[PDB]
Amino acid sequence: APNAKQVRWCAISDLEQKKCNDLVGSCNVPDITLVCVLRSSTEDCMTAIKDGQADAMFLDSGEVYEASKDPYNLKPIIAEPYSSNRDLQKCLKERQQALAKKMIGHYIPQCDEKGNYQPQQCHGSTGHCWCVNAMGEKISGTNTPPGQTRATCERHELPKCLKERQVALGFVPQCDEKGNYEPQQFHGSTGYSWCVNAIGEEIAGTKTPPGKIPATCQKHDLVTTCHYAVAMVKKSSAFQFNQLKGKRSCHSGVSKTDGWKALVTVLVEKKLLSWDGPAKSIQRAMSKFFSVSCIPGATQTNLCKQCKGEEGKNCKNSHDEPYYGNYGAFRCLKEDMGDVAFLRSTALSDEHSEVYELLCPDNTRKPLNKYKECNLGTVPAGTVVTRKISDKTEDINNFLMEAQKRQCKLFSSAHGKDLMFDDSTLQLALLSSEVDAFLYLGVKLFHAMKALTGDAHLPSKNKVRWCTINKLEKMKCDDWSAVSGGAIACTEASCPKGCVKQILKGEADAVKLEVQYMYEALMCGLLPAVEEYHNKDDFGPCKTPGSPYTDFGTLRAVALVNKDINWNNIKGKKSCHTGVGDIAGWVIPVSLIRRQNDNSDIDSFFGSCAPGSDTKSNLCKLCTKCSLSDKEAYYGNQGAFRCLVEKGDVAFVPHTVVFENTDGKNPAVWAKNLKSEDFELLCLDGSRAPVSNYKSCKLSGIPPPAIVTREESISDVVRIVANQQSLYGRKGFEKDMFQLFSSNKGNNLLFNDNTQCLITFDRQPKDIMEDYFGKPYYTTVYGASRSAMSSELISACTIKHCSNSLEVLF
Repeated sequence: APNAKQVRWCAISDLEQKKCNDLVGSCNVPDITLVCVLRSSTEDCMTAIKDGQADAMFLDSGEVYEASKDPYNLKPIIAEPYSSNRDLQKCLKERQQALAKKMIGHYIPQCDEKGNYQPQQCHGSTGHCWCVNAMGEKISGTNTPPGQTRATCERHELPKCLKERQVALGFVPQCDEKGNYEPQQFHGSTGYSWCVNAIGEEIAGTKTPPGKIPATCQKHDLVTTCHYAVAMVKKSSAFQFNQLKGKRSCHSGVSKTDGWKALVTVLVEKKLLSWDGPAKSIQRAMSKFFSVSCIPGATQTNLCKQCKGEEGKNCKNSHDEPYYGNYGAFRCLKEDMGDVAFLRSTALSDEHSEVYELLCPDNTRKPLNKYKECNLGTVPAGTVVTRKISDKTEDINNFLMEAQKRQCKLFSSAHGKDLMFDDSTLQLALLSSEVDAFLYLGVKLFHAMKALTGDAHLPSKNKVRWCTINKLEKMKCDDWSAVSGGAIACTEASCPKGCVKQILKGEADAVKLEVQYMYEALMCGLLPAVEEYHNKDDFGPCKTPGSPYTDFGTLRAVALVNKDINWNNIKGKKSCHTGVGDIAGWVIPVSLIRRQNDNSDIDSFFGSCAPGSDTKSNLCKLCTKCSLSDKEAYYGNQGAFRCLVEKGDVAFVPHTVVFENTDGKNPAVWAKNLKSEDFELLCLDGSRAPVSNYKSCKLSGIPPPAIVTREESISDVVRIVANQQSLYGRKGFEKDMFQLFSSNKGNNLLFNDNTQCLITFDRQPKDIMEDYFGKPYYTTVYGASRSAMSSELISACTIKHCSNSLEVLF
């Protein structure tokens, strides 16, 4: 026992502890010992993990929000991945995953030299073969046994969007770099803009003429194998959905979506459940809605009267209650202890079609196989949770991954169904450490959960909650709030993206974002209310807002070089950059190069000092060394210009850099004998220009910093910002009380200190991505696509659209 680790799994029932103790014996994972801690309910297992008495458990997706709060403070870490229409390199990953399993004779996907699925797939140990599309999905009916004539497989790899950009050039849709439909479509000849499904089908009520502001189009992902909450009834009964009041019911549990929450949402929407807002209880109204029921975990007696558990176990969130869970709820319906069962579609099977049918919110009934048309909503997968502090996440993940490779019986047991995990689970994958309850559920589901538990917040129309990113920003905001007359409040986040999440969560209202964060924020539906105006010379727009402007103060990214050089002979040259993350030094030039060649600039291109790269890549030679820090003398605008003068003659820098050190402003030894005439810049033609021609001899201009907010909060934010700006800041009536654009607490806190003022963003009848970024920046950096970058935040702002398979795209 040197590096011997313990993973304590919390079991809520005797049946779960039996299955868990089976895995302690039958499952040998090297260096990780499994321990089974027994509690009496779901809630007590959550408390045990919060107390450090257990490490992990599986929770229904409807329990994730409440688990993230006191008195539990748990966080999802491991969950079943879904098959998406945006999975890349799927055959290669599935082949690697299948080869990692410690078993002989299992199906291992076969890929070609490019990593595509081979159109024919075979299970080697059995001799069966079948056909397959680009996503590895079996073409229906093509499975043949050994010794039978095989189905001839075609390549089924052309996506739907690209096969309709050809039946046009022989309305032309806009497609991904991977052939997926873009969420926003623009008709090139009629000027219309509308929003499209994940299959490219038009969303109702989104078309706009050229003179109108386009609709707000959310990203979509086509996903397969969705489970649903359904109302299951016997065919011998006669009541419809709007006659549930007074009936006997049975639910999987009070905290699950398949047994609660989904039903409560539908009852409220259909106006069948009479109940005032939360804090005025949902259980009280439900206890008056149903006559007598079994709802495990319920605190009203009549909602527990139909439960069958023995004393001490009756109505518990535990398999010790025989009617708990999806199969327990069906059992209660079967034994006629209730008139209707609320459970997940996974509990349905064709053997129940003789006696059972589905109660639809349509006030109609349908067979079980119509559950995709007769349901109370989708139910996302459950997840393994642990403490937010994530002290044991590594050990928990290592055990489950190793247990899955070694074919341990994780997702089945002779003792019962849905023990420890959902039996329907096929695999468990580790989630990003960034993932919390908000990211896992997504923005829409999170707010539905937030509203159901009574934590919903309706912000003031007259107060703006400003999000800060550090203690210095919090102090300046506090100074701002103290003089704002109740118009400004302050919240705290760790970083700009944390502020973006708070705004989406309804915990904050506004934050200033640099350009690097605007792509994710605009993806999630946020909009810029006001922008930083930086024209130090012209002040007209700042004293009468709404008056036109000539230059917004935008920085312009230039290539600066006394020698011969043009944009076309840049390859194999001594070029430096301010940093790998900086926008002018790295983002825009690399985007130009990687579009005029095929994506190899990690110095298989150039010669080049670009800090923040591999220790001795070809980069860090012209640059202890090559650090994203002041300790590298070639970092920043001042840096990488010391390169331009000393080590090589080409620099990727903003237009301001030369004026900062030309004509003698930066002593040292080198930096005050150069002239503004000694350095000139390279245009995109290949010509040269004087360094003040940066407004024409430019690679690109970078958009200004924007204060973002929700769409519904826009009008109130600009009006409060405008009112507050007239009072405080540059040339304000009471600016001796407070300053917006400077502070004794620090520099560049809430806004950049060199900001002249804040100008209200005026939305043009164009795509919001091009409206803020500008088409030169949008096309060069993101390819004018909504799929150029992916993150956990963008995924949480993506609508999951279900489908029986992905074959609709081929």
